Amino acid sequence: KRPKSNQDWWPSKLNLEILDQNARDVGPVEDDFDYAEEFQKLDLEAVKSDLEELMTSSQDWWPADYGHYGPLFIRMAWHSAGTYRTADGRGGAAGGRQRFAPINSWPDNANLDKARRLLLPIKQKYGQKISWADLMILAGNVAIESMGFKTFGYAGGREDAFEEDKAVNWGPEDEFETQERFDEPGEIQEGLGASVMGLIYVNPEGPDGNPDPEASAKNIRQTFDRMAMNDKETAALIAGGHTFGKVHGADDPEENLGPEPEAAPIEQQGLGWQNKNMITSGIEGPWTQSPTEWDMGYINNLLDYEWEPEKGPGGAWQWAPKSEELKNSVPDAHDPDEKQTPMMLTTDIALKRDPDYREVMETFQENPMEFGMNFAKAWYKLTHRDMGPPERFLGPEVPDEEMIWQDPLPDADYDLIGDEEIAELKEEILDSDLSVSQLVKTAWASASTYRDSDKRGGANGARLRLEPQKNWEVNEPEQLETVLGTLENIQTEFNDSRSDGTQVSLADLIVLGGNAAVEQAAANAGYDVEIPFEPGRVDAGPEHTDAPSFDALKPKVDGVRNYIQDDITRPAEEVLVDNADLLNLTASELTALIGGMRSIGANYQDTDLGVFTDEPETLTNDFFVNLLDMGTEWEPAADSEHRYKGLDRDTGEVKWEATRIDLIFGSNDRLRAISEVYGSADAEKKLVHDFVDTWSKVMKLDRFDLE
Amino acid sequence: KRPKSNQDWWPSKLNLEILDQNARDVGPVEDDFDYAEEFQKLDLEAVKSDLEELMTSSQDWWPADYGHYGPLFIRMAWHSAGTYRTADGRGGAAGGRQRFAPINSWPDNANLDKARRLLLPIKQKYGQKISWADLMILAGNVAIESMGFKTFGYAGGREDAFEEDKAVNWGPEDEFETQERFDEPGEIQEGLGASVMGLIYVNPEGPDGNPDPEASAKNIRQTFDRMAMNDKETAALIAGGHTFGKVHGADDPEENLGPEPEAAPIEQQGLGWQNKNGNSKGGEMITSGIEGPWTQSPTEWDMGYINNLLDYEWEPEKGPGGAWQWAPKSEELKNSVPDAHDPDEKQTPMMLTTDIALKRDPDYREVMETFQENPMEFGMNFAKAWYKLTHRDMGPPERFLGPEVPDEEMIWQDPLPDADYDLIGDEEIAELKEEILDSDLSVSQLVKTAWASASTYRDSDKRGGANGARLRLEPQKNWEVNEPEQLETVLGTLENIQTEFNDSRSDGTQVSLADLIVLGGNAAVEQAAANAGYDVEIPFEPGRVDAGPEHTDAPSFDALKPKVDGVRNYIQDDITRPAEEVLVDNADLLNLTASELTALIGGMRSIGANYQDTDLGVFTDEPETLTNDFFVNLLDMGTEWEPAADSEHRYKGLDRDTGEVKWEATRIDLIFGSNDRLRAISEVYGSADAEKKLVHDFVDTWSKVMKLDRFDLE
Ligand code: HEM
Ligand code: HEM
Ligand SMILES: [Cl-]
Ligand SMILES: [Cl-]
Ligand SMILES: [Cl-]
Ligand SMILES: [Cl-]
Ligand SMILES: [Cl-]
Ligand SMILES: [Cl-]
Ligand SMILES: [Cl-]
Ligand SMILES: [Cl-]
Ligand SMILES: [Cl-]
Ligand SMILES: [Cl-]
Ligand SMILES: [Cl-]
Ligand SMILES: [Cl-]
Ligand SMILES: [Cl-]
Ligand SMILES: [Cl-]
Ligand SMILES: [Cl-]
Ligand SMILES: [Cl-]
Repeated sequence: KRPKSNQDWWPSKLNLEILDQNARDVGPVEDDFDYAEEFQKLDLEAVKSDLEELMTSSQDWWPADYGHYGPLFIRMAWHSAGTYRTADGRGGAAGGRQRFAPINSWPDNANLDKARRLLLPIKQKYGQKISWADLMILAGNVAIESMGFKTFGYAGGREDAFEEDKAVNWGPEDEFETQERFDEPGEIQEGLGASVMGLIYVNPEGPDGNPDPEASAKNIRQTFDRMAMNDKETAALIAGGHTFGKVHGADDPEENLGPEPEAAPIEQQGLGWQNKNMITSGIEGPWTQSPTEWDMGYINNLLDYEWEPEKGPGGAWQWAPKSEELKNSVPDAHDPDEKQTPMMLTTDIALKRDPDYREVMETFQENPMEFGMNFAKAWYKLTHRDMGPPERFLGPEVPDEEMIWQDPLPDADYDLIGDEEIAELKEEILDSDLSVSQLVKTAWASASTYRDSDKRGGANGARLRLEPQKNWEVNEPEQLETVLGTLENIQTEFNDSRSDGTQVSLADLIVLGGNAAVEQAAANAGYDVEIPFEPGRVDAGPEHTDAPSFDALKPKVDGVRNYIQDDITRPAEEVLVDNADLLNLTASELTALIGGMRSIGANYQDTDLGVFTDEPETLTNDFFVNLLDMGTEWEPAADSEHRYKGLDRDTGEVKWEATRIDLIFGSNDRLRAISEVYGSADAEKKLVHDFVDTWSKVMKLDRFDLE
Repeated sequence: KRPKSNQDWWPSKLNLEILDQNARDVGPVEDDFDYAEEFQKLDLEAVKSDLEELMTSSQDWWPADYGHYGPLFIRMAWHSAGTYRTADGRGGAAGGRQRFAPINSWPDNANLDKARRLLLPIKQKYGQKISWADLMILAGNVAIESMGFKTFGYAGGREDAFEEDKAVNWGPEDEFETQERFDEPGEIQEGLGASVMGLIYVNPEGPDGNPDPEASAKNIRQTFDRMAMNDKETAALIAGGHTFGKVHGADDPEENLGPEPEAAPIEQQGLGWQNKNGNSKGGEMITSGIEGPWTQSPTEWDMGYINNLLDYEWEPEKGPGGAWQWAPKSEELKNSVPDAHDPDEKQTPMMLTTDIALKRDPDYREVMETFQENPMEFGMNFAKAWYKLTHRDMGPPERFLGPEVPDEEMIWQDPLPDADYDLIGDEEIAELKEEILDSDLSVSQLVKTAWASASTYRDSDKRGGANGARLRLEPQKNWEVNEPEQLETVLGTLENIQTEFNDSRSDGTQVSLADLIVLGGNAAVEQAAANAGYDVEIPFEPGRVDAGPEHTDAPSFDALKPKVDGVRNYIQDDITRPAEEVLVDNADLLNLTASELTALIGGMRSIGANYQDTDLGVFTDEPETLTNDFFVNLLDMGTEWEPAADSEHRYKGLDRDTGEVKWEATRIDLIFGSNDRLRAISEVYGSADAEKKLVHDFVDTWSKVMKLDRFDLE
């Protein structure tokens, strides 16, 4: 049958598999392959030309509605990007993961297996020059353009994944199309981007399957907010999207559709939902009179007529006009000698019955140009929000205008410091009254916000000094101000002492200071190490920063600083591993980082938690040696939720204090094996260098400008 | 809280994670680190000295029975190697995986967490010079040696793993210490080495917990047989092992022992089974739930076990741990053993149902009788069996390192003869390939034969491979999958070439059939690539030798016979699992990643090397021409697939429009267009710019498989 996994035997076993994913890139792509360079070779217009032809090239295994695949591709592209959550930046269209389980078999992605299959020929034709990820979004753009609407822009650069992202927790439910995440609409469990397991954002029929538009609006507003969209963007996206195509529900899905892709027979070759006798959502009908043309049909139909809920031919909730003025005003999608009546979903009526969405819809209807621009910009934002800063956007269709949601960075209008200035500045920093701990902590506070999921955060920009980061509890505002003030004076003095047009950013000084401190700690232990350093980081201002959007990067747990927000729901070590994944760390790198860090001591509020050493600020393997010493016995700290005491097994002496973050490295079976290596007699030099390599890696995660 | 795995949503989803494990090595060890070289720097004698010293250096957190940890360490080493299965060669001590879940938390490994912990100081002291895997076995040897019994030998070389082997299926049970693998004793589901989930071999109390000695012997015999041991070896091992130590069951473990390691509190730091009364209490120690020593002198090698077992009558009873155990019917042995911890107390010997089984079983009894009559014979058999037990998963002699490796090579090591001649050079290699290609052998024949030779290798216990050319010997020469008659013809032609090459040499150069089989396969592949317009040169290294029947334990190779073969699209009409699942299972033994397996099969189908020369999966109108036709045609939506009528494994590729039968295939071929991840790989190779990449990736995988057993070149 199949081996039983350890997680099956022990549900609470640390989920290290998410870090293992950072230890290797599955798939056949060569390590030295550069997608950006390959995409640069692509003739984008040629791909777009082929996509446009495909729009009206119906394939017999999935006949195009109205003879135009446009709407289907738009839904496909929207769903690809629609799984994004601002909480951890996971989900999204960047890896084209809609192609892998579980996403490929989610109920909401029914028949998109066919949409993706239609693009196979074009994918094969251009090969590595265009990823599935880039292609699916481009397909959506061409669909929109071919139907009479100009897009705001397009960027390539999304590298294809070859498996699912194991780190994404899609929710607590054990069944698709069920919800155990909200009791009241608009009160969805934190950290989730949808209101139902297996859906993109919300239930099209209404919350809990009840056709209550006002209530639906509350889940619509919250889920979209959790996907970085406000009221105008949300209304424009829904109305813009539903200006095209139709919903499919000729009959009930539960009884007429075969198994989803992952559960379908091998002969179906990746396809699923085989019709036993089109049925997709189970809801049936077009929103507008001309489903393949951009116009004001959706907004006018919604606002100018009265709608009432009913059960459609698929047994699902949908709305019909009270009058018969729109009766059979739409041509059937396939039967040339037949017609249909427009329909509205509960989620569409929501935009009309919610007072705030209604104001936006009224404004859009009165001025089509405003409706258009809002949709154009929101579609661009939707499909590029997980791609990171402007440097990563590739191709001839990238707009000249950089949007605030890209977390743009100013240009460094000055010459960068050379090897001589660098060494100079490093001594100047170590010459200041700043301690090794202050420098390391500050460099970490700056770089640690980066998350590889949507490429946001990092030391470039020195946003640590701006709102909201400068005031985050974890960053110890008052302590932080002291360090930045000192580094700022060093920057000022240096920039003034220059005459050759050279300047240094505060962003670089923070990282350089961190490097200098680590090299010092290593020196204190008898090791001579040179940490790679590359200048070029710039100082972003508040004008390059959407402050509220950065709250999403605020940590509840920080291993390096041994900070644990006394409010977390999951065990601290689980959040630690979750966070480590965003920094692209393997279990070994995480171990080396935390262990090495504890010998230096850079804890929040300067606690001694996990600092198992008699010589702080001295990079050694003391953390592991003392952690593994059986002469010490550990016990939970009295009246504490995360702290432990390390007592001498014999004399009873309280030798150390620690958190679960520290102790997991001596408890988890795999982490302990790594700890034993670093805690060995002739392994300190290795630990020092592995710590240095990981430190350097994190400091450079957001350096897309150097790629 | 944690993400739900795809396996949870779809229990039947292909387990590609076992191949992903081959795509990288977790842990902090550098890729260029060579353990063999590091182990050579080790002062083995120095380590053994510290081990012997540790034996009698009792730690208070886990007091040593009778003041000697020896017996505990023997059990530890025995259990480490005891998980081995001949079926797939998985399990065993080579990776020291007893340290990782699920094995580290099996009920049968209770308190071995304490045993391994005692070795930590020594492990840290020598660092990379000695692996946990080598150390645990060495600890067992030193324990035995320190207690009056010299060992047959010892070899280092076991590289530590940093995680469990995800490919090992330990059984159907969903609960430890429960069995759903056998109705009648001795009829255990094939493929499993134990009779109960979470146990090394069998239930110490007897089958299904019933104290039935005769029934127990049936499972003991079958489980040990599946671990490569016969009657004599089995009785020698059990009798030899139980000559030392005691069983612990001061009270019921079910209510007096804390959670196993994986479920234990973080402050336990890797340990588990916390005793309610305290692990410090030697007299309250609980492990199996069974209590008492086997002999009067638990820390001394002697005939105590065999004598107590045979010379007295034993009867069933419930011990203080609430488990079945046997006591002397008389009182001649009453309080004949000193208490393991109380200086002023005595204890009475006990026997397990499994021990009594050796006396009740007619055949086991005969062996035990002979052992009792010949103490020297008992020692001889136990010494060799202990050596075999602890080294059976290390592969051929070339891999055994250290000064304690016996000069004598054992048959179970699958020994190889030395090549008494100079190996062929660049010129000869070139001449031989042309000669082979000049013969009347086709590309398909050459490729098929080279695969039949190399594909038997399995990285689990490192048995098999093309070195030795055992393909030409029993039992492989007659394996159905190898098409005996067809094979004979190819080998005859290759042997004729070997003959003319060897006879034409004026120097001391000769070539082995083993090398010619691989050389011919390489030549055929290069030829197929050339037919496609690609000039490739496959890496080749001579040196393989031709092993004889004297170097081969024929019956033992039966375990390497495949039920499925992807390269040859062979599917035995008996398999229980879907063919693609066996395919992946087998790919893992060859250390392949999902991408390598895909390139291999896809590329292979353009060559066409199928069993019985069928056209299954051969999606190309130009066989023996290495291209990406397989992927291009498999992915073409113009083709629709369906199960073949009245067929157990065949499927038909029909023209969606005309209905014409374009191709025929098996699940081995179609899984690459069905599974979400494999399909992503197929799409890459099936693209207009990837044929060259496919060719080179195919070549790299072919070359990799051909060289898997070349330990002689390491
Ligand atoms: C409150 C959020 C929304 C809900 C609940 C929702 C839901 C639905 C449902 C149930 C269907 C029909 C699937 C089927 O039976 O074929 C559909 C289709 C469609 N959606 Fe939406 N949607 C939302 C937002 C969006 C957005 C943001 C866009 C893109 C800018 C878009 C685009 C489309 C298009 C073009 C179709 C037509 C597909 C076709 O003709 O095959 N939708 N939607
Ligand atoms: C049919 C197979 C066997 C069964 C069912 C079995 C069973 C058991 C049980 C239940 C225990 C006690 C665990 C405990 O409470 O502490 C134990 C221990 C022991 N076993 Fe066996 N065993 C088998 C074979 C073997 C072999 C093959 C060896 C090694 C050559 C070995 C050697 C030992 C030693 C040295 C001890 C004593 C550990 C100590 O003092 O702490 N056993 N066994
Ligand atoms: Cl299992
Ligand atoms: Cl792979
Ligand atoms: Cl590549
Ligand atoms: Cl994802
Ligand atoms: Cl909802
Ligand atoms: Cl619901
Ligand atoms: Cl209305
Ligand atoms: Cl940032
Ligand atoms: Cl600010
Ligand atoms: Cl702001
Ligand atoms: Cl963290
Ligand atoms: Cl790792
Ligand atoms: Cl999940
Ligand atoms: Cl190393
Ligand atoms: Cl294993
Ligand atoms: Cl196979």
